[PDB]
Amino acid sequence: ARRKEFIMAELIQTEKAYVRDLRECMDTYLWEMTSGVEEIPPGIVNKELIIFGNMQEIYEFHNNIFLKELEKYEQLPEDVGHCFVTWADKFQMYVTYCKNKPDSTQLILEHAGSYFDEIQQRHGLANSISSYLIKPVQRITKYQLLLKELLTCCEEGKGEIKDGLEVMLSVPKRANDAMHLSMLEGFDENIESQGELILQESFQVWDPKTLIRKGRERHLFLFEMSLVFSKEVKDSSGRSKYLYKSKLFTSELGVTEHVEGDPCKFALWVGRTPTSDNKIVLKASSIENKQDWIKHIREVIQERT
Repeated sequence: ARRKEFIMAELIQTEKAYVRDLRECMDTYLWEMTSGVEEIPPGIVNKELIIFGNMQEIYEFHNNIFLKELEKYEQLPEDVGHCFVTWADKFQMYVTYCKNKPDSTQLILEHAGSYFDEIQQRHGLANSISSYLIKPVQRITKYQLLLKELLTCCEEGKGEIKDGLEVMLSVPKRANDAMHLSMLEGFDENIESQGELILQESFQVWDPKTLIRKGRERHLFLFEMSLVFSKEVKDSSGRSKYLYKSKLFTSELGVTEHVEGDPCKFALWVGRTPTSDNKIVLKASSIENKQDWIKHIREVIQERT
């Protein structure tokens, strides 16, 4: 219980430091951009929303809700996992922040010049803007680290510690999934209408529709309402994009786990009956990847039927 106390105390102390840091970042760098009288390099003029992402939304969540929620567990460390599960929906704002991070970094690197560095020097600030902008990303990692530490000294399956850790691990994962989704080209359909993106991954796929039947690489996006097939292609400089190919409705999906001759293969079909004209065979990169997809596909099929 001594190690648990050190962890809980650090969780709360660093939460206070985090809230203070976001506040200072907005009161200095952000304020200067929105109310300052300094020359803003045209490349970043009034583009604060891109530079700072939704930092204000994140600050309000921790300052109005999360620190207070964590403090309720100041003397109940083994049960703090519940906080993360309970407020999981709020943590979706971190997916938004992390998704935007690459753009912010680039807008600064190519159009900011020494604008922020000069603000730092003139105001005698300890933290550079880059040091502040990475804090929300680092905060999710810190939560993962603290929850993992609690797992080493808590009863298996209690206090939602593992469930809370999973919420924290899913955040960077969903941000990465969204980055790949942003590479999909040619899907002329509302993305929001597909429901939430659950998984995205590359597979070797055998299609009954191609002129020549063979395993071809395809990058799949499993949404709550549909499974989208796309093909990764690269341009001259090696930049990848995914060309939209087709889409199956999850409510109509059927899955076959075992395919003779390759433990990494599984099959999908649509409608009541599988036929040589509708059966798709997929080869995953590993048995673990195959099992994860089978699990999630079975889940969307169950939800939609």
